[PDB]
Amino acid sequence: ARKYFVAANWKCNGTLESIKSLTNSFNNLDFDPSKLDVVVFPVSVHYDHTRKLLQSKFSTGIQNVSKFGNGSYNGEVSAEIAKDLNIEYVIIGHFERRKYFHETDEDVREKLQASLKNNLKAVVCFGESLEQREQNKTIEVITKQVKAFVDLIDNFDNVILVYEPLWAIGTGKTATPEQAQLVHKEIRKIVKDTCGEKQANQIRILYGGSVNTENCSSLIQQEDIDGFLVGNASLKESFVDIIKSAM
Amino acid sequence: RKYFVAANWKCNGTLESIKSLTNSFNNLDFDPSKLDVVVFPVSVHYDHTRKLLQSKFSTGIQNVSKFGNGSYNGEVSAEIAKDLNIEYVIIGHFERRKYFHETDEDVREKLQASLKNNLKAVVCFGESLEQREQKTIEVITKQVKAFVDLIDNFDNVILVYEPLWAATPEQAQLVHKEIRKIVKDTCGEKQANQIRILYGGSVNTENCSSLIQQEDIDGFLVGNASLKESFVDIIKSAM
Ligand code: NA
Ligand code: NA
Repeated sequence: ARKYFVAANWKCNGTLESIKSLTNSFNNLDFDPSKLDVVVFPVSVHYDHTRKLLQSKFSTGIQNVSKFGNGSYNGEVSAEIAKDLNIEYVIIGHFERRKYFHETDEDVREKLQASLKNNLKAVVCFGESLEQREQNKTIEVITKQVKAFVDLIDNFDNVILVYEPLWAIGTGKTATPEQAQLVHKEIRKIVKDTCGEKQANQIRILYGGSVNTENCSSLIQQEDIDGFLVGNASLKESFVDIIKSAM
Repeated sequence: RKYFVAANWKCNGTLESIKSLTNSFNNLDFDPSKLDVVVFPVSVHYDHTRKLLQSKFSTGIQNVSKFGNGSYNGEVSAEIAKDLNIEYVIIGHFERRKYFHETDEDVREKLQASLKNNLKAVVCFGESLEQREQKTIEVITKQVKAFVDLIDNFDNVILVYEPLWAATPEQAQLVHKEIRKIVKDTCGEKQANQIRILYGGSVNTENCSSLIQQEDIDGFLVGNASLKESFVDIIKSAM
C-alpha cells in the first residue's frame, strides 16, 4: 500500500513567533513517520528556524528550487545548495509560480532534473484551468503537463505528484472528492503508460485543491488520492486534525 | 557620503565555505560608523551567515517579493524580511531582469514594499550594449524614474549602476554623474548629494581603488571577487 503523505505549504506566511507557536502545537501530535510522511514547507528564510523547532518526525522542504546550478543567478537557491543543507523536499511547478512567475513545463522538467541529480525529493504540481475544463481539455492538459517530466522519475518514492484543480481555486467552483478521484486515476494511468505499472502503483498523487479539517477524510479515503499539499489550513494549530485523517 | 561596499554572493556557498569566508572577513577591523559593509548570502544561508559575521557587517537578501504575505508560493515578503531583521534587499538586479523577466513596474512595487517595511534597498539598473551603440541617458532615466519618487530617506536607498553593455573608471564616472543629476532634478540638490550610487560592473582587487576614487562612485556591489578572502582588500580601498 502507498504511504500517505500530508504536506503543509505555508506559502509566504509566518513570523518567527507564529512559527514557534505553530510548531509547538504540531510537535504535540504523536504520529509515526514510518507510517506516513508529514512535510512542512516554510519560507526559505524561515527554513532553519522551522527545522530546529519541529521534531525529527516532521520532514521539511522548500517551496521552489532553481533550474540553474551554482553561479551568477542572483536570488536563486540551487539544488546543490539545498542538498548541502540537507533540505529533503522541494515543491516544483506550483500554480502560483506558473501564474505570477511565468514558470513553464520546460522549467519544471529542468528543476526536477536538478533536484533528482542532487538527491532531493520533489513534490511536482500541475492542473488545468477553468477555461480548459469548460472546453473539456482536462485530460489533454494534464497529460501534456505530466509528460513534461514524468519520464525523469528514477525512484517512485522520491517524486510525489500534486493535482491542483485550478478550475476550483478562486473561481466559485468546488471540486467534489469524486471528481478529484477520477483525475487522480487518470494521472496514475499516465504514469503506468510512461513508467510502468509497479511504478504507477507506488507513486503518491496528492490533492492540492482546498483542503481543511472538514473535507480531508472524504478526500484521502478515495482510492487514488494519497494525501494533500495543504494551503492556509496548514497555518492553523488544527492542521494536526488533517494529519490525523492519514493516521 | 558614507562609502558602501557590498558582497553579492549570488547563487554560491556551502555551510563550510561560508564558515571559512566569514572567519576571514571578521579579521578586518573596520569601523561601521565610518563605512557600510554588507554581505548578501543566498536566502537559505542567511541565518548561518548572520550568526557567523560580527555585527559590524550588515546583511541582506538578494531579492524580495512585490507581494505582501499570503498565497505566493516561493516568495519572501518585505514583512517577513522585517520580522527577521534583514536590513537590506537587492532589487532590480540584471540577472532577475534577464532570467526572471523582472520589469520596472516590479522594481517600483518591490521598493514600495521594502520601504513600507523599513528595509534598506540596493536598487540596480543599467543599459545594454545595443542601447549604448544607439540611448544611455533615456534608458537609465526611464529606469530611475520607475521608482525614485518612492525614496523618503536618501540614506536608505542605494542606487547601483550595472554596465550591462560591458568599462573604464572614467566611463563609469560619467554615468554616475548622470545618475546623480537625475536624482537632483527629481528629488532635489541635497537629496542627490546624500544618495550613494555604487558601481555594479566587474570589481576586483586590481580595479577597486581606481573606481572608488571617482567623485560620483560611492562603493560597489561586488560579484565573484566577494567569494574570496581578498574581498577584505576591496573593503580596505574604501577605508
Ligand atoms: Na486514498
Ligand atoms: Na568616490
